[PDB]
This record gives sequence, C-alpha cells and structure tokens, in this order.
Amino acid sequence: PFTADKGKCGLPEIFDPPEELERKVWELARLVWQSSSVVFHTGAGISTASGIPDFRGPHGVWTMEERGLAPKFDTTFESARPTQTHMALVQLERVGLLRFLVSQNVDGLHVRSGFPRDKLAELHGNMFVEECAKCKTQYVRDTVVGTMGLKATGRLCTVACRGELRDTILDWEDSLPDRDLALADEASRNADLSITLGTSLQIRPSGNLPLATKRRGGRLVIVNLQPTKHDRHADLRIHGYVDEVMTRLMKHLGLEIPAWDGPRVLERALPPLPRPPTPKLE
Ligand SMILES: Nc1ncnc2c1ncn2[C@@H]1O[C@H](COP(=O)(O)OP(=O)(O)OC[C@H]2O[C@H](O)[C@H](O)[C@@H]2O)[C@@H](O)[C@H]1O
Ligand SMILES: Cc1cc(NS(=O)(=O)c2ccc(N)cc2)no1
Ligand SMILES: [Zn+2]
Repeated sequence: PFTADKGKCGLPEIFDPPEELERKVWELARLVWQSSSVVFHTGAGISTASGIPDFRGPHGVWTMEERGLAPKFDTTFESARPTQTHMALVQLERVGLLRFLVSQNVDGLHVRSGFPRDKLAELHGNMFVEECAKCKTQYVRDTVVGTMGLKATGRLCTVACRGELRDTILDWEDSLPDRDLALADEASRNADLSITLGTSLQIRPSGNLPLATKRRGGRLVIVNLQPTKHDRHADLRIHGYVDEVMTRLMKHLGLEIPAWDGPRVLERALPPLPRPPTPKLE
C-alpha cells in the first residue's frame, strides 16, 4: 500500500569494535544470570542470515522500495533454515533461561525451529499458519498459506466444523491478536530482562513492549546493527550481527546451540532441561 507510514528506513549501521563487543556480550551474560524472568523480542534482523531480507535495513523491503529497487531473497520461506540465533533461543527456553519470546516475524521460523508455541507471541501472525474463522483452530502448514491480510485461503476446517480457513498475516489497518498481545504484554511487564534482537522497535505496540520491562525496574538490552526508536531507554546496546552475539552469549552461558532436525512444530513447552551452575557475579 501507499498511505502506510513505514517509519525511518536505511539508517546507517553501527559496528561495536571487537574489544567493546566482547565486553558487552559478557555484560549480557551477567544480566541473563542475574535475571529471574528473561523475555526476548525478535524482528526481521534475526532471519537476514537465513536469506530473508528485513524491512528497514540497508537492503530492507521498504528501504529498496524507497530507492525504486526490490528486496532480494536468497531462499524461499519453505527452504529457509532457522539461524544460530533461532536455535540459541530454543535451547535458552529448553534450559529455563527464557520465559517468553515475542516476535513480529511472519517468516514462520520460530515455529519451524521447534520453539514451543505456548511461549511464543507472533504479533504480526505467521505465513505458514491459517486460522478457522468459526472455531479459531490454527493449522501450521508445511508451505506458506497463499493469501495475506486475514483473507480466505480456499481450505475448510476439519475439527471432529467445515469453517472458512484464513491466513493470519495482519494488513496495516488490522489490529494484533489479543491472546498473543495480552501474553506478550504480560511477559513484558513481569520480565526483569527484555532483550531485543534484530528489531528497530518502530511499530506500535510491538516495539513498545520491551519498555514495559523498564517500569518496575527491569533491564532492557537492544541488540541491533542500526539505531532503534528506544536506544535511549536501554541499559545495554550491542551493535553486532545477532548470530555472533548469541553464539558468544551461549558460549559464556555454557550452552550448546542445538541441531535443527528440519521443520517441526512443538505446541507446548516441556519442563526445563538441566543447565550449568551460575558464576559468582557480585
Ligand atoms: N544480522 C543482524 N544482526 C543484527 N541486527 C540485524 C541483522 N540484520 C538486520 N539487523 C537489524 O534488524 C533490524 C530489523 O528491523 P526492521 O527491518 O525494522 O524489522 P522489524 O522486525 O522491526 O519490523 C517490524 C514490522 O515492520 C514491518 O512493516 C513488518 O510489519 C514487521 O513485522 C534493522 O535495524 C537491522 O539493522
Ligand atoms: C508487511 C509485509 C511485507 C511483506 N512481504 S514478504 O515478501 O512477505 C516479506 C515477509 C517477511 C520479510 N522479512 C520480508 C518480506 N510481508 O509483510
Ligand atoms: Zn473450525
């Protein structure tokens, strides 16, 4: 569309020099250890290393539109592999170090990674997911649902209903799913650490959720190559490729980044796996 305000697009990148980057990721390690309720907020920057372009990066969808150019994909959504970051986030949840994951991404890669759906809010919906209008039954498909903008996909419900099935991809005018937003909001207020990963935090209300962690005295970490609307309210900013940051973080936490078996859907989180004992901080 046209009227849509697509915010600030194509701002310059920041590269924390190595000595400062290594120090900041150690400090992120310290905050993850110090924290009871860590919530992670992701955006399109965590899939760029999977061949999926972002929106407002140098070569983002909107940025290239603004220069009469096209975003470029190095994969299909179907052939896209979850990143090192995606798989870090799976392990951090499995070992009880991640309370909730709030994502703006429609790329479907959280779900395909094996990340438990009952700890994920997909604020902008999921390209692989269609929802029964009648009974609200969601199906996670192996291919992208054909439509966007909450339209009829041309498939019908099969619950023990014949309901109209619709894509879950929000148009600009469309408001967020209340279930996902209320749990996102809840996790975000309750958190004592919110970590943002490859989002620019320019979209209301998704981009404001990390700031609710600040009220009641929670810490905010923003990891991002470009500035973000809320760089100011952050106790830590890391200008780095998010895969280098997470692989170093995981290395500091003593956690392995698990193998991706290929697309799998886990509906409900299993009870936490063992995790290494905590270092003496103070
Ligand atoms: N490898 C990387 N490492 C770290 N940061 C990265 C990397 N690659 C990109 N980035 C950063 O990642 C950031 C990506 O931010 P944006 O492109 O705004 O994506 P959103 O998820 O916030 O988009 C929100 C909604 O807006 C849309 O209209 C849709 O509705 C979206 O759902 C940039 O700052 C990059 O510098
Ligand atoms: C909004 C909007 C544009 C759009 N186009 S898209 O090509 O489906 C797309 C989806 C995710 C990413 N990261 C890049 C492009 N989908 O939603
Ligand atoms: Zn139904």
